[PDB]
Amino acid sequence: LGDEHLLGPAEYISSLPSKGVREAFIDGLNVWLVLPDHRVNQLKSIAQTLHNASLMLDDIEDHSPLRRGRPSTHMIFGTEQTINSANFLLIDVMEKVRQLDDPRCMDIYLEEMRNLFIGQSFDLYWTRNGECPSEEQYLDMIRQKTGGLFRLLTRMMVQIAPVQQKGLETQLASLSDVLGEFFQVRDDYKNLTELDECKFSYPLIHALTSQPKNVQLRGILQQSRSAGGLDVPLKETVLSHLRQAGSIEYTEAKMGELMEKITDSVVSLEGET
Amino acid sequence: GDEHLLGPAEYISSLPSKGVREAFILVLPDHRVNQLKSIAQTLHNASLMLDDIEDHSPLRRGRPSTHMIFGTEQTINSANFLLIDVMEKVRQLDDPRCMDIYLEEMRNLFIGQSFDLYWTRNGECPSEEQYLDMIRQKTGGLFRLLTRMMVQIAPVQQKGLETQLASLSDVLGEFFQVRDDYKNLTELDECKFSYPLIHALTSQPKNVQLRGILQQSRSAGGLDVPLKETVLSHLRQAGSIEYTEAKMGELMEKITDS
Amino acid sequence: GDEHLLGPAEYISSLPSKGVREAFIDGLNVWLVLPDHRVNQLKSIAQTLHNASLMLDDIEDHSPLRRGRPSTHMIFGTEQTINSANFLLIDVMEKVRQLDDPRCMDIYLEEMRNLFIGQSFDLYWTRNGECPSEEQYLDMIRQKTGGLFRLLTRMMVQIAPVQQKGLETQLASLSDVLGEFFQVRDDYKNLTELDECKFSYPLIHALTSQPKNVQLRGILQQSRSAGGLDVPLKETVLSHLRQAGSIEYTEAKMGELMEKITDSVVSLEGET
Amino acid sequence: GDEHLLGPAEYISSLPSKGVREAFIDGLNVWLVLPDHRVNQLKSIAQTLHNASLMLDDIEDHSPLRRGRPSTHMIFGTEQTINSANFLLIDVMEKVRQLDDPRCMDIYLEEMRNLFIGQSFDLYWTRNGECPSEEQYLDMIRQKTGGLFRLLTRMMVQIAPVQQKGLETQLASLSDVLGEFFQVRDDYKNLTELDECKFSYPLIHALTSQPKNVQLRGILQQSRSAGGLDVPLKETVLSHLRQAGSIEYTEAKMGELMEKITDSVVSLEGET
Amino acid sequence: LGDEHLLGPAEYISSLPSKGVREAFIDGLNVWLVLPDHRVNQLKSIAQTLHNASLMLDDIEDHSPLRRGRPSTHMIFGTEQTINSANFLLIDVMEKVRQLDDPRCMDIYLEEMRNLFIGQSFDLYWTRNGECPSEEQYLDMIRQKTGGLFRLLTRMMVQIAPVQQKGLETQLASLSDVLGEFFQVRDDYKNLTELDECKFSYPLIHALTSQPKNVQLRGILQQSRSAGGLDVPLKETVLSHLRQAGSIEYTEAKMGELMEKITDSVVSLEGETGSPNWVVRLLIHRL
Amino acid sequence: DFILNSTLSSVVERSTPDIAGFCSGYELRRHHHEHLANEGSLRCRTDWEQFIGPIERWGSCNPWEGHFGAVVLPFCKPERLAVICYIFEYAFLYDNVRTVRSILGTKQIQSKMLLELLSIDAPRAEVVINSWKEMISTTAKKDKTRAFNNLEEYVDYRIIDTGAPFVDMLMRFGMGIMLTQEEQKRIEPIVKPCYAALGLANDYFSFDIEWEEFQAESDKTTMTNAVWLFMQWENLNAEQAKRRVQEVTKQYEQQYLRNIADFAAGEGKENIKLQTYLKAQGYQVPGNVAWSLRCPRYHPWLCKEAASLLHQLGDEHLLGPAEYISSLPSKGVREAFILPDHRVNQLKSIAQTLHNASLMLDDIEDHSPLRRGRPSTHMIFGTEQTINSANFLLIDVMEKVRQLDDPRCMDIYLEEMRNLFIGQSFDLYWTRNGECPSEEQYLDMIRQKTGGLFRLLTRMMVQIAPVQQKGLETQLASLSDVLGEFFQVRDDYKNLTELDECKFSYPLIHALTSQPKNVQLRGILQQSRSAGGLDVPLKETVLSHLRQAGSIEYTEAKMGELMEKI
Repeated sequence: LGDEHLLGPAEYISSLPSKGVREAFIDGLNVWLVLPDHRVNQLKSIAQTLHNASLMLDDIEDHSPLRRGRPSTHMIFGTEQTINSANFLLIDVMEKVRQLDDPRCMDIYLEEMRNLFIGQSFDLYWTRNGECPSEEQYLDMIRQKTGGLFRLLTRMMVQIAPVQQKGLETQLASLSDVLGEFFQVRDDYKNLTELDECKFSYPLIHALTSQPKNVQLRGILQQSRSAGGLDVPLKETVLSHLRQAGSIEYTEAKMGELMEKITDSVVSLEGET
Repeated sequence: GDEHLLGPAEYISSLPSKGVREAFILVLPDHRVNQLKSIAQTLHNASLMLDDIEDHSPLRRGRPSTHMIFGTEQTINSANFLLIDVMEKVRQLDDPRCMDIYLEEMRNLFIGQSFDLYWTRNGECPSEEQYLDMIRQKTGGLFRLLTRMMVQIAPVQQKGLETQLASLSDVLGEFFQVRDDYKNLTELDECKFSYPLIHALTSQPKNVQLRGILQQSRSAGGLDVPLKETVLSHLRQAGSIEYTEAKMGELMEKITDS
Repeated sequence: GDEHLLGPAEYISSLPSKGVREAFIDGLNVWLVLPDHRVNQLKSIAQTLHNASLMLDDIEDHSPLRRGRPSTHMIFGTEQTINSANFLLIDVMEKVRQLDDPRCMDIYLEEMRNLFIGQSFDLYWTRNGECPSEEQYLDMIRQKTGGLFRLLTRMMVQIAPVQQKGLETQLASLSDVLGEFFQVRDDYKNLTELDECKFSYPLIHALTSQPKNVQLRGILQQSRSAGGLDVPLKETVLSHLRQAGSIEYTEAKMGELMEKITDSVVSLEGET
Repeated sequence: GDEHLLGPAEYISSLPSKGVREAFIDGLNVWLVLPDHRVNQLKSIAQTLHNASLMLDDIEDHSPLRRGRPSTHMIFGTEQTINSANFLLIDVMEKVRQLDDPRCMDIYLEEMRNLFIGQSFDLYWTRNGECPSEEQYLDMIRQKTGGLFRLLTRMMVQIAPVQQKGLETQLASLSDVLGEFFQVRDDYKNLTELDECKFSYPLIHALTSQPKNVQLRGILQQSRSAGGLDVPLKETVLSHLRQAGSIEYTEAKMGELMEKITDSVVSLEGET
Repeated sequence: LGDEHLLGPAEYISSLPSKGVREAFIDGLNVWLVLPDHRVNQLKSIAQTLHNASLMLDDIEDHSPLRRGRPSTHMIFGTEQTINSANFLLIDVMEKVRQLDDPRCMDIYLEEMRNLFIGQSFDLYWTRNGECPSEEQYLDMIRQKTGGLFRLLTRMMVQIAPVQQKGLETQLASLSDVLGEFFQVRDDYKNLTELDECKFSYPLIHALTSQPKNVQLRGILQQSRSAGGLDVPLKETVLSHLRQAGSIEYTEAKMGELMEKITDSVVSLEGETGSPNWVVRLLIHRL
Repeated sequence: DFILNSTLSSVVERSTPDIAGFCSGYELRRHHHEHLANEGSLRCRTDWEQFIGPIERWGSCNPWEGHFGAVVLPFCKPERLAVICYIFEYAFLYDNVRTVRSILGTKQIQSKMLLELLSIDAPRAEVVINSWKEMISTTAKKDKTRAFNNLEEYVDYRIIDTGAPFVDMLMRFGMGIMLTQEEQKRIEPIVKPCYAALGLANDYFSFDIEWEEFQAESDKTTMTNAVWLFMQWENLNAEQAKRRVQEVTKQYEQQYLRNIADFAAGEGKENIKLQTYLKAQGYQVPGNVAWSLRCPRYHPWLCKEAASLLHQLGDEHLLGPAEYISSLPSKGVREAFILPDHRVNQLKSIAQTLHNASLMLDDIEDHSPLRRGRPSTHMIFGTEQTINSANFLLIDVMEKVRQLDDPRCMDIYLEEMRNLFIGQSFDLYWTRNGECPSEEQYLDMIRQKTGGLFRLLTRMMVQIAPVQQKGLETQLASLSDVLGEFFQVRDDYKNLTELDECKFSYPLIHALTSQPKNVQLRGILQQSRSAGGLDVPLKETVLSHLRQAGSIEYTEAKMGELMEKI
């Protein structure tokens, strides 16, 4: 009888350093959508809890000993305990969407969570069975796996917005989608420029698509799967193979286009309001 | 694209089962009964999918487990979505009070499971009271959930019988857990404590053989046959196979009382 | 001393055999009528090549047993077995030159090139977990498994006393069909009567007809992850094969290959 | 397609090398005065043999790195690397057969026999943990790493335009002495400035001069069993070797070998 | 078939750097007891043999690959040969005790080695089963394990010493026990401030007792137990958890109390015997 | 932090530069508080009297001029001077010099001085300690018997021997400086000439007392002053011999000043740390000659006048594996091998406990999870606790042996256990390091590892039993050896007809030796060694090879011959 073993993984990950992208996003959306401070704090708590649950889960499914320079939650509590505590945070958040005083807030939650789970399922399937997805297939997974939280927060925040502003929905959903795509392409580029778990990325797909006969890359990508992780000399070989096909420049062009889209969307949004 | 999310859920819902939860399920219309049976089935499937991973069980009902056909990560993802889908099913019941019942009962279930996992991993033997309180929530949580949800969608009249039925559900869950403890040795390997084992380790505070065998079981992944017979002999000598049947008889008497 | 080099080469010879290649050599000798010592030399070449192939294959599949008895790499280690298999090629080079024919060496070279190409494709498909198509699979097993029969028959036509030369393409076709038949036979036997992630003819149809069977694809990946499958999972695979018409599609291939073999044999009775 | 068969070969060719074989051929050329085209053919043969030898040695030594770059079997797997080495041996056939000499093949076969014998003895000594005698070790290095030099030497003298009557025994002796010196040099360089428990001249001298050094044998058995030596145990082995005086014995052997190298070179220069 | 493969592990551990604490202890007690140099050398040799056997046995049951910065015995001679050598070392010591020319020296040996094994048994039991002992139980265990050699040597010297000095049994035994406690608490402090095998310690017992709800520390200890070793990030977390509860200063308080007791015992013995030792006062200065 | 404070020193007003014909280029600075030097001096004499014995020769104390510390060290901190003058007195009274009392008192004064140094400044004291080791080591063990031939080689020895590094290293303590090894290896030859001056300076005024030495007593025939060396090359009378020494001392002395001047012109411009050192050392040369001109220690006869001015829990984890192995079913044959009834029962208990400990240890070095169909001891209690209990079982057997009252029962037990451990060590070496023993070597090992217990019991019972039988010792010992051999061969035979840890058996040795070229058997044995054990077909292959070698009949011939001897 107690909660000392349930809210231990939840509290450990909540005491770690963080960036605050998910909360600055709410703060930035609060400009066009005037909201009471209580509702903004509630949404911030919901976003933080969901992000913590996601971080807890995608560490066991990535065999990552460390997290922001400190050991992972499952490495201090256990895999089963971490899973049990992460499955409970979904129920806990379910009690907070009910405190937003709107029946429609649950439909948005139950739809966007389904979308996030579909995206993560596709990611997990491509990770387990080493099938390289196409560029279009990859870009729709991360529009749900990563941009799911942004859309979820946006749609519960134009709903509690005082009357008037409900038509300004599609543009913010597109903005959230572009943000989710950009925050994953940027992470892939950062991870490569500055693998071990054999996770496909936007630069790594172009190399495997443009060069159908690259037998070295397709073998170094399988040694990682078999052994469990690449050593530094093989990582340098992967980077050298990617620097030949021009995948990095392709990633930079994609990031530039994404940023142009973000600027255009923001400009239009201030143009209306 | 929903083939890699609903897969494990379909696979585990196709294996042969007992249907005790469905057997358990007040003048209710048939449609509501089917809805509650679907909720119970999906919750049981999610519980089994999760429990198989935390016990490294390669087989279930003789057939292969879900995490040996799809992996552990996909099974975990499917279990979380199964919780979401049970949540969706509860919404269609058209009763605002099923909300709090479902959330509180799930919270109790998760607390019980967390306590069980902590006891299993850290090798700390709980007392009889702590063990009998864990299984009243981990195993009796589903029956309590179904009973409380069934009472609310029943036409008036049956409103003062919630307490009696909840007590009955708790005793029934306790009986099922103690029964599955009994019919696991007289018919551990996954470092799981039980009522006979707790009795043996409490009545014998200086028995080093049993504790050493348990420690060997911990850092080996399980016991082989001869050590299992040694454990059985120790329990039979300490009189824990017989102390268990007294609990089984007493629990049945309370069931008759309630 | 030739004691650690010839060692693994004699253990694989001492083991009981099937003698299919020797019977095949005896089979094409009625048509080509060769002297006895040349036939013995050719049978020795076939035995050496088959033994080398078996020694190499047993290592590349982690097979602790062969014909009930232990494999060569469990009595002499992996490195010595590789060395002996490497030297058996050297020995076959000396054996071929005694046949007194410049063209025999070229034939031997081209056939071994084809065999190595086929084996390389098999290894690539096995390691990377990539499912070949039916056409690609039939092309691979035609070169890897029909390579020895093709080599033997092409050397037999050259060695055989002058005159008969037009019956070369017919015999090569017969050898290729027979090799494909043998491989499909072994595949069907293994499935009906995959622990090292080997793609089979029944399995390719199963994965091609159903582009959405996630259970079979997950069991195949579990095989790779654990380096083998346990018995209930093999039963699950067999059940999945017996529900997509993959065992009944193999028998049709078997019958067509038998009809082709019979037609090829018949056509060789009117050209005598 | 040959994209999976020639992969490891081209990968190991891409890696940087030294060019000892090419320089040795160029050095013999001034005495033999071969035409350019035959010289390039011999360099191709030597390079292919060396690449195949390194490809096999990396597998049979569990070496994850080569020249600070990933090994071939870490990019293509063990089985594909073995198959590529086999095809590399099969490929050198056609380059010897394009040298336009029937006698050039018997030499190839015989020196390959000697090379495989030497490698088999090395593998036997490594696997079973048996310490060979000084003469036994010196003979095995004379055939193993003195095999390519001797093979190239005999082929060059056979191709060489006329003369070359007495220049067969002297050149062969130069070849074995050079191979022996190279093996001793590599042992010394690796030792002073193993992981796979490989025997060497300093180590054999230490185990022979001290019939009762239990610590050295225990550390060697720990290396054999565990799988490798950490830095402190390597330092302990080095301290034992310096105490026993094996390093100076090895250096004296190097000086003695270089004396005969210089004598052979001055003698050959004088005769012509 | 003569020698070797038996004394080899015993000789390798003898050819190793050592501070020589027990030898200095014997030389400092000899001023109070006054023994011939021959018997002092015999006792010193007995001490080295017993200490070396203890080190050879304890390096096996810690999975320790190195000792003093050099490879251990079981990484050079194997576990079984090291066990055989350590077992023979007890029979070898029992030949030296018989050469001390006293029937009463065997009883002391056979009754002190029993206490040593009793303490080591509890140490091993706590280590294997991951059960935290109490502070009383941990201080009693180290008074029979690390204070066993000192007490054995002390009771042996006061039996061969020329008559008169027999009444000081109690004081020289209390000194041995407090010294044995101090040498283990100091080592325990040094390891933390300056748990790969998941061994309990005074700071760790204090942390696990004072905070009965710190689920993080117990989780990391169980992780160390399961994985057979803590990485550096986890050891930093353990060290941080031991500073949030004040275990480090509790260890200093215990050390100060122990040193006060040692100083008081030495001063009492000095007023009971005569001129100052100057030899126990110096090895006290080098803590 | 390197200021040469002159306020704690007091220069002596000279008139003639020659200090009695020496040091015609230096002054002399006297220390101010020259009563800690006296205080420290007599404090050392008091402790030497109390612990070691009586003093006859004077140390370092001049009433008229002053203590050696004052004259030679002018630049020491006032509170670190008493300690220094204690080490200075210790050196003199010890180098020239019941048994237990003195040897125990010399380890007592040495630790008082050590404590004083290590309780004033720890890091500067450690460098003093190592310097003392060099001076002591270079005296006793460095071939005193060997003589000298020339001046240069004698000068090199009479540097580290006499004072110089010691006195210099003590000065830094009074100053507070420290030196890095790299720069220590730099000033090595710039201070070398200075040491020469101090050493030869002593020689001038130590020659008179040096008369009553080897040339006063023929028992010693060697000598070590430069004056006596000048007796060997030029053989001049002491007057002119010393006159040679007067000016050469200047050469070694004046040269040291020459590099001092040379140093300043060059790097000397910015060397604030080191130029302080050089100035201080230059005072030690005038200080030595000044003190060693009137000192009582070098002119004894002034005794009285010199002195006069001065005054005016429980066993539940230990006996846990020991009772489990004593509860498994047994087929005990050692009990049958075994007088008064109680003595017999004591012997049975000893044999049982020894066999139980042997089994406990053997099951660990075989990695066998099973024993007699029941789980092994280390699978219920672990390896560590089983090893700990099998180590105290020997002590328990020991207490049993003494109760079997006989002084001779101890020696038999110890020697028998020594033989048992030797046999087991050979077994373990052969098992691990893949080495095939010979037949004789194997047969000798099984005679000690397996026949050891029978020999132990027999030799105890021939001692305990009432007189009567006399010659029944060799017969029974031989019978026990044959019995142990027979039991081992039986166990080897039964393990095959009705390996997994690479254990050499009697048939296997014959198989490997009779056929020196069989590679299959050796390869399978190496596979067992590497992988960990043998699978079933591999075991059938090994048994087949043994049958073709005919090594099973060779084993049965040994059983019949052994049984015949019994």
